[PDB]
Amino acid sequence: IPASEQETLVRPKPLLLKLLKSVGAQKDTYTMKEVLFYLGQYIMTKRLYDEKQQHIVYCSNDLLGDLFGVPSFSVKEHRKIYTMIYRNLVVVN
Ligand SMILES: COc1ncc(-c2nc3c(n2C(C)C)[C@H](c2ccc(Cl)cc2)N(c2cc(Cl)cn(C)c2=O)C3=O)c(OC)n1
Ligand SMILES: [Cl-]
Repeated sequence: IPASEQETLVRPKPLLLKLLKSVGAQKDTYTMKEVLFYLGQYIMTKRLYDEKQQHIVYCSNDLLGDLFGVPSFSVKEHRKIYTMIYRNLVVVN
């Protein structure tokens, strides 16, 4: 994964935008750096990870699960995370 990935400018689809609005200000275009941070903040604040197994996010009982299409995932699975995120946005140039 290149460092340039974080510079990608994106327009969230409605479900992603809904989630983002619960953790950050509503603007039209976000960087991937922004999207990752806000989704990360969402996971941390809502305690969707378990303190006894801190790499795994459980989202079966959360909007995030609908966003990503999985009951759980590992925060270490970066390629997978980017794919899950990408399906919820449009890239802009
Ligand atoms: C409890 O302590 C504890 N500490 C730390 C983490 C944690 N590790 C990581 C993350 N976090 C949180 C901000 C969620 C964060 C992340 C952000 C958004 C999502 Cl959708 C999923 C994970 N991420 C990254 C993934 C990618 Cl693809 C790129 N980049 C740049 C990352 O940084 C990680 O590698 C964590 O996760 C539960 N829990
Ligand atoms: Cl929810």
